Amino acid sequence: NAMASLHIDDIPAAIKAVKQQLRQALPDYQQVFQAVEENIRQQVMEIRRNLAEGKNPVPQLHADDIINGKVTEEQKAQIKQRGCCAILGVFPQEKATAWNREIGDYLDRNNFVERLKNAAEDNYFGTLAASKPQIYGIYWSTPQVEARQDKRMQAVQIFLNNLWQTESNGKQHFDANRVVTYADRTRRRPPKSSSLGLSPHVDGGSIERWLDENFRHVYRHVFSGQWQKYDPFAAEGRPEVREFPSPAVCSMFRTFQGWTALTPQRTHAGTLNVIPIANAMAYILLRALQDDVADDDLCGAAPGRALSASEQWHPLLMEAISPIPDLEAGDTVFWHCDVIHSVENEHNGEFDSNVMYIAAAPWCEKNAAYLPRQLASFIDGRSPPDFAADDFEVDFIGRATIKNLTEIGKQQLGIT
Amino acid sequence: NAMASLHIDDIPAAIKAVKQQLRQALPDYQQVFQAVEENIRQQVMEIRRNLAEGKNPVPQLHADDIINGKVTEEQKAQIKQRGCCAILGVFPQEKATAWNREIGDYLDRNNFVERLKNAAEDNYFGTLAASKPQIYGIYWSTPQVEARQDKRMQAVQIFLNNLWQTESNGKQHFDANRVVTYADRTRRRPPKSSSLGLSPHVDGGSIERWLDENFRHVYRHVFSGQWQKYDPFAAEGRPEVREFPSPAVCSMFRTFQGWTALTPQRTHAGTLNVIPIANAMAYILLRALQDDVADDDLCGAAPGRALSASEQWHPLLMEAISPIPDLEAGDTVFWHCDVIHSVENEHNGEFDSNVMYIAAAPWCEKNAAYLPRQLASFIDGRSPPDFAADDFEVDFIGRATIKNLTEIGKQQLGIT
Repeated sequence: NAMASLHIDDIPAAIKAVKQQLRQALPDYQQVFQAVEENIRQQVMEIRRNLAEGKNPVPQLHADDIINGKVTEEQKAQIKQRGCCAILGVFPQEKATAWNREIGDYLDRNNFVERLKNAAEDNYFGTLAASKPQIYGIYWSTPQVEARQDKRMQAVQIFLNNLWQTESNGKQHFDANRVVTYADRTRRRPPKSSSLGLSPHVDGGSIERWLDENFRHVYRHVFSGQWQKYDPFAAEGRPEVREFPSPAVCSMFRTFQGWTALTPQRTHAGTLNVIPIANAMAYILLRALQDDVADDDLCGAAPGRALSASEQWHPLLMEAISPIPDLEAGDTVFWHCDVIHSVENEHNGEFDSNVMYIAAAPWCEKNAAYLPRQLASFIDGRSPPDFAADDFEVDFIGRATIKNLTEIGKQQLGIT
Repeated sequence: NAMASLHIDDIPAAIKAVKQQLRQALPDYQQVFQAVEENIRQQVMEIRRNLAEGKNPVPQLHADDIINGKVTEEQKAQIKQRGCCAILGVFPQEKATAWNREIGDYLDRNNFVERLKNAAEDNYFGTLAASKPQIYGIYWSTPQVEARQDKRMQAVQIFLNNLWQTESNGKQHFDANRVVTYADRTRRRPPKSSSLGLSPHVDGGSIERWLDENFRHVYRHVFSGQWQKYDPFAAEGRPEVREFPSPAVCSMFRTFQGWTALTPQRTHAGTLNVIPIANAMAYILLRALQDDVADDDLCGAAPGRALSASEQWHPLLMEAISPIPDLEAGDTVFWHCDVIHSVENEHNGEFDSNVMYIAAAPWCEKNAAYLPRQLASFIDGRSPPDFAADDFEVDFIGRATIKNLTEIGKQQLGIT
């Protein structure tokens, strides 16, 4: 709400006032930063050493091993330190491959490209926002609806949500054993194509991480100097954070963002890059408080945009950028909501690199509040409320409906 | 319009695409920047030398000398190089001093402070946005209305607008001999108070100066490399520039922003700082294209905010920051719409430092289009449409009306 009432042109003054308060509460902000920096440097060295050894620094598990409860305590600790995980064989390869063809048909038959070109204005900006598109405002294809409700996928999301410390001061901040569905888009990157994608960033808020008292509570051990107590997997306070209202706001708390692979994923073939450092955010928060940063500036952090990590202000973090592991169709990869990530710039592969966005979102009040309005958009075939009201699929042939839904899918979408 | 249709979360991709195009059109962007840099360095050295000699680098003229047409060609050239001018004795000191008392009474009697506190939410942000205020959402006091329509002030604005090259390719881009009124606020800075004010900045657009083809036309000689042909006082294209819709947008083209002093102004007493380099913008535009700037970044330029010049990206420009000359009540100071400026941080003076915002806005179609809707707000006592709809003075005792207006004031406000 406080964020909801702050004008976009009052932000620089907001930042100036709040930065003074944080430097005053944490007078040794420099020494704390240097201590945090050393902890980060040690994670970076280890990641670079993994890469140099030919090991991918992103942890990998088999869905079967999750389902059968064979994941060891050391593996869970590794995932929590790296803040990410690739999970293989969630779906059979045959199914995912068919899913890929089906989404393609779905787009082909309903003339998506032609519709996108029409929905764009004659601006330079509009027009190849509407040609060679890579992210598709497509939400209700049967493969998306089937993928979200699958039992294996549910077990994997429950596993991941249980990595969090969900209980604090007598209160359950979310139910890790209960999954709700967050409908999202699908991406299809052609070989040899350029990238529109954002540079290394984190979704879920930018300036607000400093300006909002609720975000600052999530990060209380960072701003008080007790950085060793900061825990990225502590749930407390995260479903309560306030964001500047914008198209970048997600209505749901997601513990992990996720990709489900519809095609093989390879390095240098349009795959995902991450910085696998779960507590990188502490470095970023503290970085913006140093003396070499202007008073009304937070290292470029800006309204209505994902928080960016740059070579300019965070060259240490950039040293730890890594491609995700190779994936086959039916594999997945997940990353903590605070993990820095980025689509790689170039795709020199032979075929389209295609994925569905499918996150892990646990049951909680915040997330429960979004379900009814999301359900309405599903019922209508409209774009969900967190997205541009393109509403492409209202009249699409073969759009998925309530009748494609299992009982799991029904409960995850808030149909009782 | 193109700017009007660009989403706030599509900007980083917009910047990435446009920066590639500009570096490709200007492949020697580095060498051009270094040549521009040298030209700037020479203006900075001269300004610092002025300051070291105890001369203020902001040109000064007497209103009488303007009115009697005694300003020399060298003085006009100096104003055009420095991009600013202090103009003394526009109003008699006695009048301006009374004006100051009258605005004070006007605020006192109508309980402005108490009203502001009520119009603010119970946020940390809201509350001393509403106490110890420095900028007052006050538009229609009789001193403001009288000051805007004064004959001496009109002559001074016509003088300044005639400094511009108003004619190009058969077309008059604005009528320098015809003034229209732009109603604005009033500022009152108490001694020993902190500053909310923005760091060194330029109003009238930020990212759009690179992203909008119309802005890029104003700056065509910069982006083509022919920087020596760039002329800050060329009118062509400026009334056609497109801005990202925000509370920072001014509906009128102003050739100069301006302050009218209601109290004495002194250095270290809450006065104005400027960087008196009219073509500083060329350095700023080119700076953002260098190899040390990230692909989707324009040295911090951001939507809905004045363009900032920083120690971080423009330390050369910061070396040339200067206080405006000392002013008495009734004096004025004006600066080119592209001139970097900034309220000084500290006020160690003995009394309130108070000014009225009164710009120079020439007649042209763009400006003529705003007059009717501005007139409506004047008629109602509402906040003008470019400002927050506070509407404080609707029921204020002593608000100015159409009956306070001379025939000049009537014509400047679009009453035939």
